[PDB]
Amino acid sequence: QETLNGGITDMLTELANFEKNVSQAIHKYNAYRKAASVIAKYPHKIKSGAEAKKLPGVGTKIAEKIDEFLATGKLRKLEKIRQDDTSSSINFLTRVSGIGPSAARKFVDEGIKTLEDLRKNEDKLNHHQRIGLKYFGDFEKRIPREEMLQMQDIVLNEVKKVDSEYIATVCGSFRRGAESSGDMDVLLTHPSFTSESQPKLLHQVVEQLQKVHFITDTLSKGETKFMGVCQLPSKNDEKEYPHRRIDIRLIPKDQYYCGVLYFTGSDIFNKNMRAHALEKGFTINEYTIRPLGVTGVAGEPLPVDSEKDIFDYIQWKYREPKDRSE
DNA sequence: CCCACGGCCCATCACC
DNA sequence: GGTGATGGGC
DNA sequence: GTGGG
Ligand SMILES: Nc1ncnc2c1ncn2[C@H]1C[C@H](O)[C@@H](COP(=O)(O)NP(=O)(O)OP(=O)(O)O)O1
Ligand SMILES: [Mg+2]
Ligand code: NA
Ligand code: NA
Repeated sequence: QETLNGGITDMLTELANFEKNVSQAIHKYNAYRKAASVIAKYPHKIKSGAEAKKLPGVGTKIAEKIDEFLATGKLRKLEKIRQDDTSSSINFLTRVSGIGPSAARKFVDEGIKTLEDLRKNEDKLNHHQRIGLKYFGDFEKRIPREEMLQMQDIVLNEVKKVDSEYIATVCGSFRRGAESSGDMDVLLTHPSFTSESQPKLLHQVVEQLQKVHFITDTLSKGETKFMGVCQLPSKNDEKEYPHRRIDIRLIPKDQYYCGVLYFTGSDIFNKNMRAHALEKGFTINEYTIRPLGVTGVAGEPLPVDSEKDIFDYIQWKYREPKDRSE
């Protein structure tokens, strides 16, 4: 229930963002986010810092902040950083795709604090940053599953049309049956591309998707990883659909399913499955599953033809994508 | 007291 | 021109 | 900031 401890998880999430974007302290960012997660999943309305401290990832200092929040309805440090022009400006600008904590600080140092200021100083943005600025509003919109369905239809049709031997899967929140998504994650393979192996295989797919005006902009494109922008087509009368983020990854056929597993199931689910695989003497990464020897020495990758094979290896009961939140 | 904390591709920067 | 470091994303 | 060596 959101109404349960939302004040607290809103407080921690805001603190997480200031640590990441202003303080450049990624492990404090993660610490606040962990604390917010476990608190959000906690079945009761917290009454004290001490009650919260029992939970793993809640320490003395978050416990102290919860006491102040519950006693006053506020956190002084947060009220202050909220009113601070430089800090609130830095935090805001990192919302632009391609502006991280370092670019944000440099921009605010030379008086560039707003979107308007960025529009007026485009010569000082790289390519990625210009696209992020151009689509600022569209990038913070979520993608209803209906639209994701329409998007999958276009990606699977165009892929098959370039070469019928391509395998494409839409992974991420979408493949877990989420009713909305932040972006589209596409994994691509082809029988000609294995571990013991052309860079045109990715290029060709991106090109076809640009030819039918589904992909509108490129943030980054290599031999194996594409990041860009797409848009569903509209019906003249009907209003333009928002621009959406799409990632396409080319993966060797023999690492494909390790990829599908990784880029599909929740990060939490990936961490838990990884943790359990260690218990059973296997190291799993995004690429491969390897058996650990007696001394912890990683053996050669095991053959994987399906997701289920990975589950089998670590003697786990196969979990459909929809049941991979944790 | 001290260290770890998911890790890798791609763009661009610093430097040679 | 090139390599390696850094920032950024996810 | 939290956990744990
Ligand atoms: N450090 C990491 N970087 C990227 N992916 C990671 C990861 N750790 C775990 N993963 C896994 C878990 C992720 O599922 C997957 C990539 O998906 P996203 O697009 O990053 N997020 P999702 O699609 O779940 O949700 P939505 O976009 O709707 O917010 O990679
Ligand atoms: Mg996603
Ligand atoms: Na604790
Ligand atoms: Na950003």
